[PDB]
Amino acid sequence: SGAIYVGNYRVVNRHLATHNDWANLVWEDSSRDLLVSSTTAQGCDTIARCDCQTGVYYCSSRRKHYPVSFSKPSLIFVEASEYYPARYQSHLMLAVGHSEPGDCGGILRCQHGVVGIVSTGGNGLVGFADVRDLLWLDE
Ligand SMILES: CSc1ccc(N2CCCC2=O)cc1NC(=O)N1CCC[C@H](C(N)=O)C1
Ligand SMILES: [Zn+2]
Repeated sequence: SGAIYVGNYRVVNRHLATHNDWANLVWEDSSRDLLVSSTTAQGCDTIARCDCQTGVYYCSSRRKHYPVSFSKPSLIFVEASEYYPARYQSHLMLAVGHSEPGDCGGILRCQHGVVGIVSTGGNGLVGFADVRDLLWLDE
């Protein structure tokens, strides 16, 4: 679990969005596993606007933060799950690191701000949905 709170927006994994997220929907994209909903309170987070490929992510299954080197956002094949059929997920960044399904929503940050959230994983892999291209989150 986990979300980004920026301005009057809440960014979550689309597969974990709540009834309230869908009732306050701003934008969603199944191909990215992202959903953004509106909030009444002002958020606590800053979004990075950069090309960093190193950062730190929070891993809830270890209660710890880990440093990572990650690939640039790209189209990556993701096997079928209870949430989605087998498909290519876009704007995904992979890295070597521990993750389990419940880790989705953990934030990845670089020195500039929030880069993205945990969205996929594998045997010693962790994948993050990028949010740096969503310029409208800042306005
Ligand atoms: C952090 S998610 C994760 C982490 C570890 C694993 N494991 C750990 C060992 C074997 C294995 O595959 C499996 C996942 N699940 C996973 O990637 N998905 C399920 C939720 C929806 C995701 C999507 N964006 O399509 C895909
Ligand atoms: Zn950065």
